[PDB]
Amino acid sequence: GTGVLTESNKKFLPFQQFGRDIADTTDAVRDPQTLEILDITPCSFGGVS
Amino acid sequence: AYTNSFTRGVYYPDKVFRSSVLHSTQDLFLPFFSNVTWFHAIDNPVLPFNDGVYFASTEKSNIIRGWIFGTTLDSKTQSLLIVNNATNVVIKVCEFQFCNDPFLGVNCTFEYVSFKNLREFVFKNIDGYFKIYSKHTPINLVRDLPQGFSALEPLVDLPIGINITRFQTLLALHAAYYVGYLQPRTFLLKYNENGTITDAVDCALDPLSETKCTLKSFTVEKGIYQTSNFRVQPTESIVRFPNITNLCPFGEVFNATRFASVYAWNRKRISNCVADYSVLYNSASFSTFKCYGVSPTKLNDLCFTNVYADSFVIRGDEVRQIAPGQTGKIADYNYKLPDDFTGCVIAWNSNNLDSKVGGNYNYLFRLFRKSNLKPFERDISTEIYQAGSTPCNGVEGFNCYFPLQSYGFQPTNGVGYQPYRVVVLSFELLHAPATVCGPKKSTNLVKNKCVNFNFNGLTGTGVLTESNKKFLPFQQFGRDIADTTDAVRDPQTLEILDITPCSFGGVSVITPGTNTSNQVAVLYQGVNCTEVNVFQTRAGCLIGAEHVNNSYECDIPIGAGICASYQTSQSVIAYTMSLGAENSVAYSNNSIAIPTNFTISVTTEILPVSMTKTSVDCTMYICGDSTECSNLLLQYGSFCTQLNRALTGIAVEQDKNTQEVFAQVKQIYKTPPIKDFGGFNFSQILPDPSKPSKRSFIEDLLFNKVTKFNGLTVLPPLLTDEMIAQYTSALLAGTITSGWTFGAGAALQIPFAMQMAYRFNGIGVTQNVLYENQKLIANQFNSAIGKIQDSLSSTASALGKLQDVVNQNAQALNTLVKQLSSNFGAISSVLNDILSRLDKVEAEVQIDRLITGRLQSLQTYVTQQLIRAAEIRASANLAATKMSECVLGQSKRVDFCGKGYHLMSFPQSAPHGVVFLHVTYVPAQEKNFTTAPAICHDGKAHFPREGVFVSNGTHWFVTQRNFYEPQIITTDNTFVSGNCDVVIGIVNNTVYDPLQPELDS
Amino acid sequence: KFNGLTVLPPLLTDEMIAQYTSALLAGTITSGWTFGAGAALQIPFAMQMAYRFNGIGVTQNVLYENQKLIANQFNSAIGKIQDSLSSTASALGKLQDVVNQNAQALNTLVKQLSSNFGAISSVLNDILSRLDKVEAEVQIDRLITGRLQSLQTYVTQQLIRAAEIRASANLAATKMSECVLGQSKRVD
Amino acid sequence: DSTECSNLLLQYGSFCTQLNRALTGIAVEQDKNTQEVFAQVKQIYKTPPI
Amino acid sequence: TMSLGAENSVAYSNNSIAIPTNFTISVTTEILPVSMTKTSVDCTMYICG
Ligand SMILES: *[C@@H]1O[C@H](CO)[C@@H](O)[C@H](O)[C@H]1NC(C)=O
Ligand SMILES: *[C@@H]1O[C@H](CO)[C@@H](O)[C@H](O)[C@H]1NC(C)=O
Ligand SMILES: *[C@@H]1O[C@H](CO)[C@@H](O)[C@H](O)[C@H]1NC(C)=O
Ligand SMILES: *[C@@H]1O[C@H](CO)[C@@H](O)[C@H](O)[C@H]1NC(C)=O
Ligand SMILES: *[C@@H]1O[C@H](CO)[C@@H](O)[C@H](O)[C@H]1NC(C)=O
Ligand SMILES: *[C@@H]1O[C@H](CO)[C@@H](O)[C@H](O)[C@H]1NC(C)=O
Ligand SMILES: *[C@@H]1O[C@H](CO)[C@@H](O)[C@H](O)[C@H]1NC(C)=O
Ligand SMILES: *[C@@H]1O[C@H](CO)[C@@H](O)[C@H](O)[C@H]1NC(C)=O
Ligand SMILES: *[C@@H]1O[C@H](CO)[C@@H](O)[C@H](O)[C@H]1NC(C)=O
Ligand SMILES: *[C@@H]1O[C@H](CO)[C@@H](O)[C@H](O)[C@H]1NC(C)=O
Repeated sequence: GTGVLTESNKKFLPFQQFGRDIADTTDAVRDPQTLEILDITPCSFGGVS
Repeated sequence: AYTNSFTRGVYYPDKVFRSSVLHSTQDLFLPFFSNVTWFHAIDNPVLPFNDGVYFASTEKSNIIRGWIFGTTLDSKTQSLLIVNNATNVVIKVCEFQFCNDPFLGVNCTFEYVSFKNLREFVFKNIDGYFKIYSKHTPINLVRDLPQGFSALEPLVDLPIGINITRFQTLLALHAAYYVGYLQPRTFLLKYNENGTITDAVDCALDPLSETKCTLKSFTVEKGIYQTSNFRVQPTESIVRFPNITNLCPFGEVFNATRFASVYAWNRKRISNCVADYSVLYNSASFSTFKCYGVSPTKLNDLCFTNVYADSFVIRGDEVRQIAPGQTGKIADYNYKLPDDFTGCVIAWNSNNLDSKVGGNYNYLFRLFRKSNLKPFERDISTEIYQAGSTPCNGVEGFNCYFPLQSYGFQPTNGVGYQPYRVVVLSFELLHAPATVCGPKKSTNLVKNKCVNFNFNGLTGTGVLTESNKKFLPFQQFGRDIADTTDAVRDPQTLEILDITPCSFGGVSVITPGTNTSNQVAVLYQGVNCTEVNVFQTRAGCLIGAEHVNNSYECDIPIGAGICASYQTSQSVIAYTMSLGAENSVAYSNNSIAIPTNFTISVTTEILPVSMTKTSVDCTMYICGDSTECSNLLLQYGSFCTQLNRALTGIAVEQDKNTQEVFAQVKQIYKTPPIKDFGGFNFSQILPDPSKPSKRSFIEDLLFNKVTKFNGLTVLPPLLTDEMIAQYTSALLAGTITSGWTFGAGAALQIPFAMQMAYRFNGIGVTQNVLYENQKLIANQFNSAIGKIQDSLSSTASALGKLQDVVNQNAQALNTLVKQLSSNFGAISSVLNDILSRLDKVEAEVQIDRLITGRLQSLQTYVTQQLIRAAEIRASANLAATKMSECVLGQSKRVDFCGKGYHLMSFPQSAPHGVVFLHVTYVPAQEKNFTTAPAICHDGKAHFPREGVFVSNGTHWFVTQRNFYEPQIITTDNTFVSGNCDVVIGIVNNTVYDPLQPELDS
Repeated sequence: KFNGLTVLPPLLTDEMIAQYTSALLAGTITSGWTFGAGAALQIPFAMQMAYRFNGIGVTQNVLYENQKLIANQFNSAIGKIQDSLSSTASALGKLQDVVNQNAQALNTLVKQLSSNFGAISSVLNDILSRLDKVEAEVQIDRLITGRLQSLQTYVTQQLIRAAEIRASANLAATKMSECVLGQSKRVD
Repeated sequence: DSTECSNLLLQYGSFCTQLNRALTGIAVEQDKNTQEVFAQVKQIYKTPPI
Repeated sequence: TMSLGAENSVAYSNNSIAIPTNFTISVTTEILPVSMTKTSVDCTMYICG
């Protein structure tokens, strides 16, 4: 993927690997080595009008 | 013993955090309010497990310590055993037998290690993954499971492969426990702010739970909600064919030794006999059975009028030509299948039968002809063929040949030059009756009941019925306008049947809103009750409602004049709807009613105007930054540039819709420091300084009650919500301080009490009826504004049309977004997943299924958004016409500017729309009076200039049509015409003369 | 109408529609425009018509003076409606057109179940009863793609037609409000 | 009324449910059309004996 | 940042009115499209050429 990775506050339960927004899209993730809980803010974009 | 499961035993379906959201899935879920079997710390029987188990024990001191699982628990196959001690979990798989009915004391192919308290678990195996979910809580009721909801968290998830349909629990020996069973069910899950499940819905419990799941919601509003179609099942299945005498000649066709050439093929007939085609298609006698448009298993399901064994020898290389679409010397000049051939061909190596030492030449093929033969044709001439210009004169040479050849079949040729036998099954498979059929002999014939059927190979499902549809002696089917089957005739008995269609209609749930009740009723649209409390109506069968002999006004509309509501001991009644009360109007040739007092209503109307602008960047949405899809999407030409053009034309017309509605005012007018408006309290509808945006107070109630990244972009409006509010402020400030004059020119100020008197003349109620009631009318307007504030504060359901439009657009996008998860027949629905799986041609096919699907989905979205934009534009042209005619004007168009005779409207901005406060006059104190079309005087007929003649019962007056101001009838509120004799229904008053009291002075 | 094409009844039965057209008509007759703007205020029918003469700038005495004539002209015109309806196909063009269009759209939707869309047969059961597994499912996916594209075409055509019938129902709701419940000043 | 086709049709997502929503929206709108045309009246007024 | 047109304090009071002494007979032009080129793309000859 491509986007703005960040640390995040979202309260992942100890078995949870990923997190999602309302419309079923990846929105937060876990680091596999360190178990850091991360946002995925989207890659910034738009029209060149 | 047995007791309730309640709403409990619910667990996290997948390892994905979600929050503040009502997610849903099919899974094994515990059916709400199913039984649980109850047990005591005394006994551990072996129990069923079904698809999955909800288990719990209640202890102060932990007596349950483990479980044993499998289909049988027999230790003949490996059985799973598990032990839990709250600090740890232990897992074992075994066949080496312990105690035969076990407890825990106070070929073993796998092992692993990690009343006061209710210790809860859910156990399931799916796809070989055995999963434990768990929870713990204090409880107060000793005897039964609790009634407050909780959700269960995973302890174990292992691909052990041991599937389960029984279990036995393990007691600690030298308290109680319970068991309920999961079922494959759709369910709804209330994930809270902290990613925790806090409530659930069992979609398959009851009609209200089917409604809750249809709406993906825990609250449900009062209404009728469609759910699945009631497809009435066929009760039985029918087979009919003619019967027949012989058994098929397959030994004489296939075990007999003889065979022939392909230019001069042989034939034998399969007819007049029962068959089993597996005697051919499972036979060891053959090397191959080529079926085209057919699988050979079907030959015993089919039935045939005849089959012909069109049979010949060719060499093993040339068998390739015996297929549809092929050409070459056998298919060209000897024997041919049709290029649309549906049926089969038997082939085998016949070197064991047809070869001879020195090479056999007695089986032959044609080498040349002027043109190819037709399918199934034969041709036997032997004269020398010519293609060279120098003639052949009875001998071979350069481009001169004898027209037949043969292969020289030695018993030791290479396989391509060995003989092969071929039998083409030339079918006579028809709508005509069979003379050959498999094991499927006839059933009985079933009537006036919906059934599956087969007659001679015509098949379907329906209600077979006897009918007067008399076929001519050769006719065998009957059909209607659209070529649907309508009648048939039986093959054994020549009797006539009508195939009446089987039964279906949408099961629809009638409910009061969940906060008032959970009692419910169920419509079956048009279905007959004999196929389904139960009750019948013209719109179909109606379960669970109370049929009422009275008739209320409608509430939830059911269909064909039936409505339903929640009323008394309370019940969901259903009734023949009163279309209101049957008011027999107190009419006669002299009866009038003239109203003696009014009210002023302030009926709120709401209009959508500008749905949320979007652009969907057609490449980013369809392709997800793929280079591969960025290329493939070019194949479709200017497809994306026209979808992006369509959405841009929609988006520009939203700015246009908002400009056409709100920007009808050429200056931002603003209201004065002093609010000297003669009683009308606008401080609720005019701007509020006490906010970051200068909305009015009522606009701020409106803005409270009305409620992204996948290449979708929600582009801003051109006018900000504060600019839209500056326009509704300018509109409203003009509307208050200048009346209608600001639409037709420069705003001309006028005092609002005087504007309201203009608004009275525009309803034909003379404007003294305002001012001579001015404070009362101001209090009716102010009180109606109070009712509006109270309504909008209490009744979030009041702004139906805008919240509907916001929900339509949010549902349209939730469709377009969740369609990104749909496969459309691709390997995956995620495109960077496709491209991290796949490469080159292999990717490009699957990417093109997603391009086709996402393009069709984006086109469907764009097409419905174009039609919806045409609806919103009709509503915005309507709202721009209510802005021109009701705000910038006063409309004479009946019921255009709200019910009653409209006085004026105020725009209030609202999210993606507008609100009009239609102030209207409504008469409210009716009375009976005597009337006449005209009044006689000096033998002259008189008619009123404005209004109607009236009498209380003894004295004669005239009044405006809409308010009883009885005035003495005079030569200046009347006009003469002609004389009394012509005038059917005239009456004999005297009209007064306003010069007479001056003549008499 | 029988391949899952369920026709659903109107909420109001034809009898209830007749009770509403009767209420509208009995209101109109006995009370005029008043029943739209309140409760029905009764007024004699000759007088309810003298209101209607003022709403076209004809001074209302012209009605009461020509009352018997105007009644016979209305009755004779009602007889001509009966005779027009007792003869002429082009009397009710628009409704027999709408019934025929809905029936044509449905007959198209049903005969499209007889169209191949490039599949080996149009009868779904033929594929299911001669092809096994993935090859059958590919031919079925051609039939789904074609029937789904034809159902999308039907529903799209019915959305565009519902926008036309809604433009006509909004026109008839407007003619009910302005012509029956009122008297429209709007030319033609 | 068949199993294989019904499960292949799922792959297309909310086409079916938005087609049933479109036809339901058309169908409810035909009652709304009929209600907004004819039900412009609160009481079933009815005529005199004479 | 855009103008919405000139801001104006309307000269309001319970006794203030404005009346126009003169007019302009604005011959406004409104253009409404009514038809379009009557295409009939024969699907047969277009799709199969
Ligand atoms: C449910 O409990 C009742 C006793 O209340 C019992 O008769 C019935 O057989 C039980 N059914 C199931 C499926 O557990
Ligand atoms: C639970 O079992 C483990 C061994 O699997 C043991 O180490 C642990 O001490 C036990 N805990 C208790 C409370 O007995
Ligand atoms: C142990 O299990 C295997 C199958 O995993 C089976 O073949 C074998 O017969 C079993 N051992 C005995 C002693 O039967
Ligand atoms: C959510 O977690 C916070 C602490 O992070 C806690 O204060 C709050 O009470 C929790 N709310 C719920 C509903 O779980
Ligand atoms: C065969 O069909 C005839 C009618 O065509 C019927 O009379 C006869 O009983 C049938 N025989 C059997 C065994 O079904
Ligand atoms: C639901 O009922 C409670 C009282 O039982 C009430 O406080 C609440 O306002 C109601 N809400 C709705 C939407 O009916
Ligand atoms: C339902 O079927 C019965 C016969 O089974 C019939 O008498 C009844 O008329 C049917 N219902 C309707 C609404 O016609
Ligand atoms: C309706 O009421 C009458 C008596 O008032 C009774 O004869 C009739 O059977 C009732 N019908 C139903 C369906 O309740
Ligand atoms: C009007 O008079 C008639 C006289 O028969 C009576 O039936 C009716 O109830 C009266 N209506 C009112 C509103 O007074
Ligand atoms: C008015 O109607 C009554 C009967 O309802 C009748 O007696 C009377 O003659 C009628 N008026 C005229 C002018 O004929």
